[PDB]
Amino acid sequence: ETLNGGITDMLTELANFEKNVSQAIHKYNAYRKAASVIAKYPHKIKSGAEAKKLPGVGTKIAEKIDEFLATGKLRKLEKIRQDDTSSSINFLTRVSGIGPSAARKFVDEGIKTLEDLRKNEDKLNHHQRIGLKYFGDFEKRIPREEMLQMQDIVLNEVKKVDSEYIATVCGSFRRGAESSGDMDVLLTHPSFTSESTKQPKLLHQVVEQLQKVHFITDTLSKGETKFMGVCQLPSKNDEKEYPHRRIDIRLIPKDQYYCGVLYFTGSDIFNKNMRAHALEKGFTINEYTIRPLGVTGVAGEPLPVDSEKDIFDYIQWKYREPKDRSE
DNA sequence: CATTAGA
DNA sequence: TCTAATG
Ligand SMILES: [K+]
Ligand SMILES: [K+]
Repeated sequence: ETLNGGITDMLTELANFEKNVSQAIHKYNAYRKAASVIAKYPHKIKSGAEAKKLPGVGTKIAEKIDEFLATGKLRKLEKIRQDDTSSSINFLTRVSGIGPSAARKFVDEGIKTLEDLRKNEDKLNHHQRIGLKYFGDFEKRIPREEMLQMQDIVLNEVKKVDSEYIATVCGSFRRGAESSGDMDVLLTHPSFTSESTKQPKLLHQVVEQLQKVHFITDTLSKGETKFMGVCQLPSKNDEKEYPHRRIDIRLIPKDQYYCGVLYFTGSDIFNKNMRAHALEKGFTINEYTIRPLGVTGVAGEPLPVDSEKDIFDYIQWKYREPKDRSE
């Protein structure tokens, strides 16, 4: 957590680069498990040699741990950090719609900058266009205060189109967070569960709603079960407009709500841990359901859930308010 | 780890 | 159809 930090961050630094600037899936993967093992290790790595005794720890990496250890740096690390191309890549990637494939592709064409990107909007797709459009606004955080104004308007048309709708704004928001990155609305309907063969419109109706009202301003992708867009709070009585915010809405069989709800509400660790526990408590938790375990090894048969509670009850735990779902 | 675009 | 990008 801190004793082996240098090495770990250096390494990830190492790996992240291979994956991205290079196509080195493997080396990248390599650096990963190592950085992973070196982290669990309970002692201070004093030499590569020492490290090397590990799993995943090759001669390659160990050599690296020595240099870092010996001198407070690393060249390869120092070289990469300097490398314009590589830098170039890392940058373009912040543009929503741009993954590493495009990054490189773009680079080679010689598009390395924001401006570069502009001059050639042509070369970009709608997703990337929009990402280009709101590059600033998108990198900007969501102050809860806003989160609240946003959630409000949201539950509102939801309710308007149909009363029977159940929406929830999951994530760090749901969990308290002074600010979030984007809004994650989970959606469902009684009229849609596991079997009841869809109702695409179900998703559709609402999108159109929020649109109709100018809440939703763009569409990144719209599918029959998962919308991904851009939104904005009605710029007041002037002098102050709101930044363009990313939003995601997703359909869900009423029968799989709370788990999913449970789930996306995290936190990452609360989840895992809650999940670890269901195992002992003779269960299995996963994004959609909760099944009891059968001694033979495994088992099936999804237990019925009407709320965050049943799943809690089930594993005979303490209902944790989202606020404290922290870990 | 599954849904969407796009080509 | 595949492959990329999101989450
Ligand atoms: K080894
Ligand atoms: K990106």
